[PDB]
Amino acid sequence: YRENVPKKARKAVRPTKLRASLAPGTVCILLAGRF
RNA sequence: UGUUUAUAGCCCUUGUUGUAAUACGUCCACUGGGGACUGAGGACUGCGGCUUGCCAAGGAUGCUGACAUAAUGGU
Repeated sequence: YRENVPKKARKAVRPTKLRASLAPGTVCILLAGRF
């Protein structure tokens, strides 16, 4: 009807900062899921 | 029992190593994580930052899932 246009959001996507101990080539236990 | 570093050492003062360290107090417009609750508003204006644009700068978005033959919300 009136078509309220949403306001401009100032949320930009930035790369996730993974844990320092999760380097590739690490042996990691799986906590959830089927495995 | 009595004495004065000797076959243990201790206390006091000064020098030195010294601009010693540390604790405590205070400050950082220094910094790295963990947790919880909230997302009001609804074109654009504004104040700013980085450089027409971009931005954490006048209030949340994005990416996915699963599930509807149930979960949620009730009564």
